[PDB]
Amino acid sequence: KNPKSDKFKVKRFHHIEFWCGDATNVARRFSWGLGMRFSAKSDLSTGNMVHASYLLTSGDLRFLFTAPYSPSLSAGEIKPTTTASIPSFDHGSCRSFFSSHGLGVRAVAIEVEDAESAFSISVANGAIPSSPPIVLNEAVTIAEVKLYGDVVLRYVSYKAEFLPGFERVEDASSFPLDYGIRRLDHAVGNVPELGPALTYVAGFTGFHQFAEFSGLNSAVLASNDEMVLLPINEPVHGTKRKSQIQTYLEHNEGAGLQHLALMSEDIFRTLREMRKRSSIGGFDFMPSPPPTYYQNLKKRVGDVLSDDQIKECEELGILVDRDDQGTLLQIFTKPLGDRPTIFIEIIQRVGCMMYQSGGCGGFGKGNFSELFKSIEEYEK
Amino acid sequence: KNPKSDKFKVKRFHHIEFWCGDATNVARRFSWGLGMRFSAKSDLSTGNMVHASYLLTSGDLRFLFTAPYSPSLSAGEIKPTTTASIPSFDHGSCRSFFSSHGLGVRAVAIEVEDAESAFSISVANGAIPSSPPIVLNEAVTIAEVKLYGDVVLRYVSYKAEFLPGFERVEDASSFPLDYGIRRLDHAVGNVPELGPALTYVAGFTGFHQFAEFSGLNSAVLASNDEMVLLPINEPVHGTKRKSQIQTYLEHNEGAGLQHLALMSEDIFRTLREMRKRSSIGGFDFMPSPPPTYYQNLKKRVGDVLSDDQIKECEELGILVDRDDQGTLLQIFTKPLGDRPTIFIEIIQRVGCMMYQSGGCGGFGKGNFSELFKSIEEYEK
Ligand SMILES: Cc1cc(-n2c(=O)c3cc(Cl)c(C(=O)C4=C(O)CCCC4=O)cc3n(C)c2=O)n(C)n1
Ligand SMILES: Cc1cc(-n2c(=O)c3cc(Cl)c(C(=O)C4=C(O)CCCC4=O)cc3n(C)c2=O)n(C)n1
Ligand SMILES: [Co+2]
Ligand SMILES: [Co+2]
Repeated sequence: KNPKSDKFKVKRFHHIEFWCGDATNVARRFSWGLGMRFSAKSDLSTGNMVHASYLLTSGDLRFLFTAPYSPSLSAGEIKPTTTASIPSFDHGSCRSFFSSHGLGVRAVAIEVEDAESAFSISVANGAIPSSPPIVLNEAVTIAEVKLYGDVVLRYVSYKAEFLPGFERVEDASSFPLDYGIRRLDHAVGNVPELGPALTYVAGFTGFHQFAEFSGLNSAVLASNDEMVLLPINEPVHGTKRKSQIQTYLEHNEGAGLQHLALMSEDIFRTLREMRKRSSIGGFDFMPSPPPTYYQNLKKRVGDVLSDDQIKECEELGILVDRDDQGTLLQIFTKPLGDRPTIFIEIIQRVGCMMYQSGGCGGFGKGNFSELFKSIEEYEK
Repeated sequence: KNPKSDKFKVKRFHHIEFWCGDATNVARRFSWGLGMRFSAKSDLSTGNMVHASYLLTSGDLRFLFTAPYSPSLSAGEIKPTTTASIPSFDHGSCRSFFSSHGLGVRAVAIEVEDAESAFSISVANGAIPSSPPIVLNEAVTIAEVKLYGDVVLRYVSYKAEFLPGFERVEDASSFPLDYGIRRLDHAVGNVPELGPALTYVAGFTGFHQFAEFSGLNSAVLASNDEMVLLPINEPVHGTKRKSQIQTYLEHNEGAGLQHLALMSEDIFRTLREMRKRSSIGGFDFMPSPPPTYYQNLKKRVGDVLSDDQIKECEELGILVDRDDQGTLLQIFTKPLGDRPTIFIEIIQRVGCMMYQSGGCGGFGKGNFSELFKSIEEYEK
């Protein structure tokens, strides 16, 4: 069921912002590992004395990487005279975030019709304000409320290219890498307690629970057209294997964003390209599932993928799950940084065509039991 | 003249340690951009609950990248019970260093006969102690004294592979990249005042002044065989163009390491390989000198390089300088991180064969006047 209860008009995911200590090195690593192009910048070369911010793009996906400069560069400025292109930025907040959590997502940004109204209605419905609405160059309005931990939900609205104060990057420095990644599919948070977190977020957004079909319980909030998907996990304590959610919470120093799922238009091409670069600066992937796994997929998705393609999943280590209206191809990276916290999922969805409706195939929770049983069968 | 006044036996540069906020992303970027292999690690997977440290190697060059974990992971430990593989490490020092300077070199490490004796003699001769000698696994001794700013000189001695507590990296994760870089040639510091800095360092090491042949005055300290070379710069104020040393000091929040010079066995191959990767995750280089420059090199080094090779310097943007016993090929990267502070030099030296003696060709200070005059001639 979809009651369409959004308390304000939401459009799509807009960008994800990482808070870093050195934006350059993280952005260059991500660009090479994921096949994203350098498209915009705001830094010393553009007059920004406060923070260095670099934008990577692939299809509709926008990754922003931001780090603070020395506060001494901007000590004469006041908020009305700031050279920061993102007015919510604060040196102390950013250094406290990175020293506390290490590399991670600070903002999940969604585009809305009216960011000032979204902020007002959100806070009137229980949202804890983070940064009030500010209008940038009479063109864009941005506002921020708390989502979970030190992660914020950022509203962006345009009257009528990223943000004012950002410059398009030189053609020479902008190499057109592309491994087929096209858009953000969902962004997932880990919290100690699921109930209060859902009640809080669903309370100020009006997002509804998206129904689906080990180590965690979770629930998915979705916007009216179910294109903005915000799952949340909590641990389950007292099992044989320690919950990966609890491990996250300890190493992250509390709640925060667990994974980003990026939609590919050709998950085979994406994973061939990413795996080619794993040991030369890119991303490592989860251990591949036992042979027994792929020996059972024919009996479960043999109607959607040919024998050639299931052996292509074989090589790349892709997992496949199936709901009632669609099928889901998915694979997970190892953690993106030093700590066992944030990672990335690559996905492709098959079915549910009207365009494709959101969440087609679910989030792969059937692969929990399938992988467990398959580990046992390979042992035998 | 070389008085050979070293107060203790010094061998060679051993490693350079960068203090980072995320060691993984910096190390992966550097490995791809410079062609260095992942050879050793100390982190959660090796039992280190304190810091993540990754070692890159190319020839004899060793780059170490270290970042702190959450202090909560090791809150029960005391120094006698520590799981840190580098006992000098301190969470607060590391976070204070990175928030103050951003990405930069924390330690310049040289191998000595006896690190405990080097420390004692150094401090008896004015060195400010940083970390007393500690013997690791009855096998290696390390000790640290202050060099300039928050950079330390690290003594390492072996009784008889990097350090105890580090593990060799898996063959699958260790891809054998190599662009021809072979060893560290010199490591250069920027200070506000040259006199007191030289007096301090020469005072506790016995290093002597290595003689050579705009915006700075500098001086080079050298060990007995002149294989450990430690230049130091200060600004010259009151010129037309603002001194790059003063710019460094402002953006770095004071003194620190300015550049690392890496010797290549084939600087043409190194720069073809590095420039191929500049826009796909590697390093950018200085703007190439005007055409008039290469139109004058035949008249100055035409005896050492052929017309084919001088036009090969043409393409790659290599500079060439010449002293009285040797010739120097050199080129500079853009800054390695967000701030206009640390950069890298690639060099190759020609001449002075007995093996090659150190400093053969100097440090390129003749290229200052040559580039100025060449900019004028291209304007004409
Ligand atoms: C190996 C191996 C591998 C897995 N494993 C996982 O850990 C695993 C962890 C996560 Cl966070 C997700 C996931 O994407 C998801 C959402 O986006 C929303 C609701 C919560 C949720 O689960 C899927 C996983 N899948 C499919 C999987 O197969 N297991 C259990 N063992
Ligand atoms: C363009 C352009 C380009 C340069 N330029 C520089 O900035 C420049 C800056 C430095 Cl720090 C060095 C250098 O390596 C060096 C030492 O290692 C020890 C003593 C101090 C010293 O100078 C060489 C440079 N060279 C050759 C050069 O050509 N100028 C002046 N203009
Ligand atoms: Co997911
Ligand atoms: Co130099």
